[PDB]
Amino acid sequence: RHMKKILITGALGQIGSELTIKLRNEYGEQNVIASSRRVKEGNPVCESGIFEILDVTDKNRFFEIAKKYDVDTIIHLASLLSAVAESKPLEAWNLNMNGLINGLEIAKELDCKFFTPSSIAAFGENSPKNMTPQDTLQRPNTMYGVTKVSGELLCDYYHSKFGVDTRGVRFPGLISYVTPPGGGTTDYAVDIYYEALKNKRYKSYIAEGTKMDMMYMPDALQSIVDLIEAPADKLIHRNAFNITAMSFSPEEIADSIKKYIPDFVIEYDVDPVRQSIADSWPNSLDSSSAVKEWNFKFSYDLDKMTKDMLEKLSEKGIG
Amino acid sequence: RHMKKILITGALGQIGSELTIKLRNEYGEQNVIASSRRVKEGNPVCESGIFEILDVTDKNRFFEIAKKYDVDTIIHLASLLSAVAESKPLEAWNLNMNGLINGLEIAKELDCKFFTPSSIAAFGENSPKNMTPQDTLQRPNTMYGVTKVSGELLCDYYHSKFGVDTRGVRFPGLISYVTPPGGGTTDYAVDIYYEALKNKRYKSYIAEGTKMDMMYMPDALQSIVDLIEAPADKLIHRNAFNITAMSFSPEEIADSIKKYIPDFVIEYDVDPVRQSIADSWPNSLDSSSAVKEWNFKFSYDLDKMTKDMLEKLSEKGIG
Repeated sequence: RHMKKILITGALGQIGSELTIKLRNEYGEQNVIASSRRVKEGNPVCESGIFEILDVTDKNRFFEIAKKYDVDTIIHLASLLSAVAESKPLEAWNLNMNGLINGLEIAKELDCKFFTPSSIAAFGENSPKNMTPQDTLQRPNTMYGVTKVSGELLCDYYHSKFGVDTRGVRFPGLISYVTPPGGGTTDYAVDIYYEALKNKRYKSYIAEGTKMDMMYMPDALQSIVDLIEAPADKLIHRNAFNITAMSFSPEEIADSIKKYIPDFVIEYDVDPVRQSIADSWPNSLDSSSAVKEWNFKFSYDLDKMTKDMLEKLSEKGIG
Repeated sequence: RHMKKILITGALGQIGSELTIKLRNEYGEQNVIASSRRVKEGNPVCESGIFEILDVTDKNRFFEIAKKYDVDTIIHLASLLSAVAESKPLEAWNLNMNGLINGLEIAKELDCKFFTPSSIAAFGENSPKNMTPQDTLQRPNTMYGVTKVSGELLCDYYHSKFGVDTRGVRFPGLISYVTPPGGGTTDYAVDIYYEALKNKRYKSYIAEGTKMDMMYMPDALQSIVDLIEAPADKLIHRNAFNITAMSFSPEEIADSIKKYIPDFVIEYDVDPVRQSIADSWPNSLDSSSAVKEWNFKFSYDLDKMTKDMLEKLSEKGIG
């Protein structure tokens, strides 16, 4: 029921960067195998513990690395996300789907726990926009979204048909202090804290009053563990559970920011392509199934986050 | 609006066999190219006009044949279906998904019309059981179903994002005098007419009051043409349309047969495997977006079909 030996694919992405460190501290530097397509100069991960080059689209090599460390858990983060997927759609289909089916076939063969993250991106324009149910209409118009729905279906098939322990969460916008603003769809809520301690002024690429689910990275990382290790028998859903901690418009963060940096200002430009995608997406999701089935918890509201972000961005040296 | 030159993948399928023979008569033996992985001598398709051997998963050969006959319409029937798909789910994923992305990328390059059939098997337990809407939940437990939902999403992405003319329908169970029965889930509704004319006992593998959507082959084929040629501007949905002619249960065909062969009798010894898949499917769909958007219609009720089937199977001579 608990993880001993863990393989993370996509370990140098936003989530992997901070997850591999957490699980190292909690499960042992020698029991967490971080893996990626390519090294990144001075990522913390790469210079501290066990690390293995892995292209998840090679079943053979993926299987080699599972067997080499006798893993009981695979946290399959490898994928192309929103921005990159739209530009490179066939590359996103190949990585996101051949990577996944490879991992599932490995987990089928080895009796692994298999965690795949999904996204708000797995919801369409007609998906209900307010307390979006767990089970509902999933017709997204992005290639990333299509891969996440295709994957939810496939991960549930490996459980229903072969008994593989597959599970996952639909992450909203994540906010972290370790990973720098990457001009992605939801990254407005990270860059705002940078431009607050750096100038006293932020230029939003996202229209005022536009509401979105968000979660602070520590909340999200705990989701992954709480769910991987949850008792099997109370799981009605598996791939994947809505989770959320907050919804907010750019103007609501500002008000949380200014409660600690009173001179703070919010201008509004409007990238119409990212607004488009934010408008695709629900305003708020219903975590109930998550709460009922494995006791999804969380610690940071918009205030608690805002305080901790401005501490952790000063310690790192921005002001 | 009109099909000039037509490539048909999977042309020796159930749909394939009778569709090529129909589009030959209608559009000319020299404007329809039948294609399949493997030949059969038995097939009427193979001794009547143009036939290319084609493995749809080879993008290069698929492109070669498309270009060779300057084709404006591709009808992508190539796929593994519900039963075979459960035996070898990986072959099914490769053929149904790499086949289809290949055809979509071709259609993107050659500005073609891309018609791809879905089915009822694209619907779950969660899926409303009576008058299932066009836009509902799609969480199938079959590999075939996972392929048909991944498929619809992909086909719509190719239209929303690159303006490819992608369109399809969700086929109920289909009945035919041409393509022999046995194997598939809904085939009881063909085999029965064979045993009705041999002796006058059918033993069914489906339990006494299980409603299922069904359709007589000619309604189905006419559906494909009507939808391919329909005008684009009143299409709100594309991939793929709910369509149906009739819901019914062993009970009700039996009694329809007795109007013509009164002596008839139905024993019952159910297959768990298949019965499940039926119970996992809607009892009746809602055709009402088809009708509004491209004037869908059928013309065989349960009785009109039972007449036609019984003539046609005794012409081929059976008793």
